[PDB]
Amino acid sequence: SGYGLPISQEVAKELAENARKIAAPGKGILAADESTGTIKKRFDSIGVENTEANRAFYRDLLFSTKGLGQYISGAILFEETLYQKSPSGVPMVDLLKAEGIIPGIKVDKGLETLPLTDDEKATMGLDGLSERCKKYYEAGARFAKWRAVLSIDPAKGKPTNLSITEVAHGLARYAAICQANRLVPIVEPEILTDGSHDITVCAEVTERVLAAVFKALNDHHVLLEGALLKPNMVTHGSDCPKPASHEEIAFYTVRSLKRTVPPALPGVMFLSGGQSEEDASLNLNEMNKMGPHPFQLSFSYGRALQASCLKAWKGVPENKAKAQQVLMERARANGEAQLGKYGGGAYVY
Amino acid sequence: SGYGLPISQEVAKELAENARKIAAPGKGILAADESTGTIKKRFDSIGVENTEANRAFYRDLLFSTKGLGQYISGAILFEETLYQKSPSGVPMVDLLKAEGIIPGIKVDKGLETLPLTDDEKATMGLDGLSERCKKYYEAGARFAKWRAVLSIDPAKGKPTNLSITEVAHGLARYAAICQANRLVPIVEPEILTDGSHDITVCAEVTERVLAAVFKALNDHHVLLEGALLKPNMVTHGSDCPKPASHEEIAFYTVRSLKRTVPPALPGVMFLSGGQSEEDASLNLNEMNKMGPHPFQLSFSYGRALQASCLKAWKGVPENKAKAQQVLMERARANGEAQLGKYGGGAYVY
Amino acid sequence: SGYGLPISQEVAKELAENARKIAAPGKGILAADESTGTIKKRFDSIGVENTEANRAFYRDLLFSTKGLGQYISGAILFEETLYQKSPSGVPMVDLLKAEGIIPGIKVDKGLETLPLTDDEKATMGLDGLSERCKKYYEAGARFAKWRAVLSIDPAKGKPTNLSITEVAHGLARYAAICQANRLVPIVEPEILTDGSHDITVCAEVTERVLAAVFKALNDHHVLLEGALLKPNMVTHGSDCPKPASHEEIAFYTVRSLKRTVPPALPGVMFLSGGQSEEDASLNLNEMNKMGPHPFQLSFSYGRALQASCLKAWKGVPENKAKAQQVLMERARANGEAQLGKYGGGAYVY
Amino acid sequence: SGYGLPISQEVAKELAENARKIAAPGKGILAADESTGTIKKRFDSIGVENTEANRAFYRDLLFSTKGLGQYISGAILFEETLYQKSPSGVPMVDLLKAEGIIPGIKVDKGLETLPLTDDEKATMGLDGLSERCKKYYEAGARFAKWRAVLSIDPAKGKPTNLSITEVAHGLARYAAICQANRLVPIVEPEILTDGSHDITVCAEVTERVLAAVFKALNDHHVLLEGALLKPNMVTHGSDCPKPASHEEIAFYTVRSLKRTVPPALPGVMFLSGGQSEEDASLNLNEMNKMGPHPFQLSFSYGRALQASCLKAWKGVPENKAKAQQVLMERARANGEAQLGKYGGGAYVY
Repeated sequence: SGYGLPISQEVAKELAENARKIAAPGKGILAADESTGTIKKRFDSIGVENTEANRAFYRDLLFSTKGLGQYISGAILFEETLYQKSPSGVPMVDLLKAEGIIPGIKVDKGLETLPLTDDEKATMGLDGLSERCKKYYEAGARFAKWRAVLSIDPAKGKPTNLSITEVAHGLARYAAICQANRLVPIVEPEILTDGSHDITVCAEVTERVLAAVFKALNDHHVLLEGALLKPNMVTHGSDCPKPASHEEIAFYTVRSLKRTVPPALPGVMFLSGGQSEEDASLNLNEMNKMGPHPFQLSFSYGRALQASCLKAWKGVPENKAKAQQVLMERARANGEAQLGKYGGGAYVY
Repeated sequence: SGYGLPISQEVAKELAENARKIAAPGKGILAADESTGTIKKRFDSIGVENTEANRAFYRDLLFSTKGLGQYISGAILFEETLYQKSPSGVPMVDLLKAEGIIPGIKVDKGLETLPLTDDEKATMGLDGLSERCKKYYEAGARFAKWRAVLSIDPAKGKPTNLSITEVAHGLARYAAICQANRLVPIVEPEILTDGSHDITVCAEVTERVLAAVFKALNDHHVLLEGALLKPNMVTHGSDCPKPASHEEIAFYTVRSLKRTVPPALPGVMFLSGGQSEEDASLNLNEMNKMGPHPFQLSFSYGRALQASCLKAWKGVPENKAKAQQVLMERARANGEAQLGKYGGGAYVY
Repeated sequence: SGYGLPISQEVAKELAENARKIAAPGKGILAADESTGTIKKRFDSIGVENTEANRAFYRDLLFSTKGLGQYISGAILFEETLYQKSPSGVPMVDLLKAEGIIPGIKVDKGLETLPLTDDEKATMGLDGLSERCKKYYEAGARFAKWRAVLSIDPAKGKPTNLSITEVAHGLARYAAICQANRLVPIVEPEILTDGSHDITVCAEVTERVLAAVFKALNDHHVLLEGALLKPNMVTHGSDCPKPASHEEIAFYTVRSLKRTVPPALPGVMFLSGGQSEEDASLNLNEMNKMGPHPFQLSFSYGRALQASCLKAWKGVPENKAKAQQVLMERARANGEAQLGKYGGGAYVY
Repeated sequence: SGYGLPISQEVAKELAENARKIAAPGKGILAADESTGTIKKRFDSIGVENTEANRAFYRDLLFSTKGLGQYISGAILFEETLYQKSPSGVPMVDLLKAEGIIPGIKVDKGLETLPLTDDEKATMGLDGLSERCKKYYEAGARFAKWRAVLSIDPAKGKPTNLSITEVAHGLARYAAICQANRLVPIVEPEILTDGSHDITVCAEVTERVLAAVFKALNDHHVLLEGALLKPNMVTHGSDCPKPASHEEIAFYTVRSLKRTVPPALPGVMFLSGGQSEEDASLNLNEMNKMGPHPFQLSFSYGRALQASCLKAWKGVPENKAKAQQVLMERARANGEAQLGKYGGGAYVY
């Protein structure tokens, strides 16, 4: 013998069914799982102090947007928010349920430097993860998220073998623990845009990473039918003075995925990773003009769904409606991009 | 740096174009590349002595079948045949060209036991391979084939890690050498049916092997767009008294491929591996009733295309026509199976 | 680039110096790091309820044994004990320091089943490990311990690839984190004796595991000069009716280590793993009759140093002296075994 | 199950016994296995045309040196020479036997670029290797040699993962095939000195390579007791204007070996790799001043044993005696260096 025991068919069915619901046509994920420190930065942008009350107000503003569920299949939550009530006393999860949005929960405990690397990062959080997953399921979560980070630096040989090995190991362990507890795992191996590297460099690294990730997922007996991928798009580095064309980004991104991602995976939900709201919509749209694809190409956007929303809000309560309006504009934009039907707003081997 | 140099776009284009031609809808591969010893066994079945003249007569009988190219996109040849003339003096390759059938060449040098394994096999042939590929291209070949073999034996822990590692390493090296010489590599990791194991055991092993193979292909910078896979179907062991249903075989085979094979690969061309001619047609057909698929599911059949052909021939020259007729019946059967339109002849996680 | 940054020479020096102190000739480790649940079992053997007071009494009994430091270079502590005072109010660490015994700290958070394995175990504890190490160093600890566990079961293919991969990954991460915080890591990949397998089976598995472990240590930039190995001895399974001869155990154990352990490692400190006190002494002694060795072969014994000590104590305070006497008898026995000079008490390829 | 079958104890004994004979104290290997093209270069240095007669004359000059066997335990031969007779009609092997020098045979078929690498090399020769080994054993050979080559180029990320993986795979396959045929395999993963890299860079790469090599040897069931390592010394790059001190080279070389080479290996026989004759002697000597070591540190020198010999010969027959004299001077020099008793001639973590 020596292979993986059979997964529970009942569990597997649930996972696969929820994965497909999350990767529904014309829909994608709202990533609102900013940790206390990450949300601080977001609020700093608009001059708002990071109070529990303000966070509760803002997350309520997002999830109580009437009709949001037309374009948003799931919303990733930070632990605080999962157990939080809106200023009016409605549980955040109940707001989600009312729009038919599936709650998801971020479950990693952040980044820690790998000893004797040049500030390359391991993702922590496996300790107690299985128990946390059980509690989170009971609280209403049906999918999870775990963020690993890799840097490109040709001069420094980044990402190093150790980085890739660690990222893949952590993601596989996390994914398998999640599925054991009936949670669909979002696998997020984010290759940062930092640097002045070319898009073809990003393509090469993305391919190497994903090849490593999916081998590890297989090694750890992860059910691809009941999982999702949240990868970077393939782009120039953020220091490159010329943002690649949307066609170019679409071509290399799709290429990189098709070269590495087995098609049993139901959905690829891109992180926006610093892209403007409009680039993130156009790039996705351009990919889905190239369909049909073996898996759903959609979105799991944080900044690219909230940037204008935050700036419309400004911390002013009376700006709630206008803020919710702009969130809808962008949710609709990206839902349409999923179908390759977004008009726009305000082979290489 | 440290990544693979860019492939020649001109070479890549050729490979990708020829791979897609081979995996054309409604068409598949005739595997007529039996070595001298393997063809002996085939001829023994029908009481024919293995002479060069008889081999030339038989291969001519196959390739000169009028209208064969309607269902056969490519034909795998043994070296002898590639440089051989029909009894009438027509080069074998010219017969192929006349039907628009792409010539392919088997390039491995057979099997050798891995030291200190229980008769597990390495595939030999890398030495001189690159030079052979150049000559073969010039002779008209545009794709190649390399057969690796794995056994299932739960009691003996077969296939062992060493077996899988060796198979994958050899296949990747061979594939990359082929593409460097403008030949599309057929990657054949055959898991033998030997034993009384269940279909679910075959599924598990097939998944492990293919995961290992495609990781290795990626490591060796193989262009999936310009390659083909020739895997076993997922079936019960040959000693199991109950042949699995065609639906069951179709389901687990497709599942195993979708769980491991990135969709940039243009085609999966199944070996028939001992299956009757009709099972091989029905099983393929059942898979393509489940389409559309991310890659072409087709055939690269040896025995399942020739079994009745040989028995109709019997070594009798005057039986040439009848023999060619039956080959057409089966070529048509499998071409139709490719499209899921074969009528028949005479979710589990 | 892409390799590991240079370790701090000052840190490295400290680690290497302390590793050599721990693996001092004629000395070894007292493993007194039983968790709350493990010590319960030990106390159950002698009918003593697991109170904090009784644990403090017992650990004091051990560490306050006059002259213990002659044979004991280091003592592994559970967190509780590291921050604990004897019944008389003397800090446990001060008892150790008074005998010149180096304090060590167990830092793993125990075992958790790997999903979809047959109850194979991952070791948890990386989360927060680096911070814990800093605190532990400040409390006086200079080395750490992390226990991974593997099972042999030929019928079930245990240990599986996933088990070995996980064990090695966890050990390497833990080791590197430890060294970053100036703590010598004891690497403990314990292959359980459970089962009726032969000693030659144990030898094969031990070799495979250690090969995997030391490759991983190298991958993670662990300094072998500043680390220690705590492996199982190579023995028959615990269900085998015939305990192997001490010569046999010595031969295969040494063989397995020399086949896999690079000699920059200063010390191999065996776990006793269920062996009687006398077998553990005789087996070690027999190994060091075969010296000189490329590394120190010594002991890190829990049960094999305390078994008679506990039974002499019986929870009776007045039995303290007698209990301390027997601990000395065994500490001396194993110190002498380290030098191959123990008299006894009451080539295969 | 799933592990390696037991090696033949009779075969293993022979291999281990011959490995120890080759790595005898005060002795080392004469590497006279230059291929036709490599010997051309050597002869070009002294203005001698590469005729079969001249090659036979020169190899006779080497092996017929009276008393050579005092310092030379084995001599590596090219196939031609193994089946060659001296100008006087004495078989080359009989000259060796007369001095009690063990014949060895180079068995690789040279280097071939790995596709899509920057001219990184695979070693070819596995095809037919097992059969060649049988013939070579019968001809008198008792050990074999296989040369793999790696380059250091930080800017190009050399050696790449593919290079290391290939080198290790080829060496392991070759080693296991050799032992199956009763031949001790010399494992030669030569890291070229090309470049201006530092000695610490060489140390890091050497460690990575050897870690990979010995993991692969273990995976392929190679008997370390019956094998030898032929590694580069750890030195500055050949373009560095400052040759490292002999102490420095000795320290880092020993360090790199002790960090990666399990001590069951009987001998490390260094290649001279472009070093002057005197540096090669002094560097080895300096290492053996640091003894005792867990394995024999000795030599397998080609150029560093023949450089002056060739220049003394000049192709002039009458210079045979003088040429043989200088070969003895150097054989004695390196034999003494093996024991750390060579006078000279004309901790960092």
